[PDB]
Amino acid sequence: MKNEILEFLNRHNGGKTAEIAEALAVTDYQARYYLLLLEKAGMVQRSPLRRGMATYWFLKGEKQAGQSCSSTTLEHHHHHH
Repeated sequence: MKNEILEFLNRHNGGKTAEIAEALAVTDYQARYYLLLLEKAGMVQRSPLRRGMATYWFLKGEKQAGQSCSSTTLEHHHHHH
């Protein structure tokens, strides 16, 4: 169930793959394979954990981190207007 993995990362944030599996206690093997498939869509992200042994996977940071209101109110509505 990928929904449990994404919803889980929402409440928390930052956990190795086998660690994320422990949180859901689901199929750690299938859990990790999910973060990868989802990461390809851009709904989740992962970190090259260079200090441990299981990388890291967590929701795509959060939201409003790119389309914040579409940033369509920072160029003056038509100069002079």
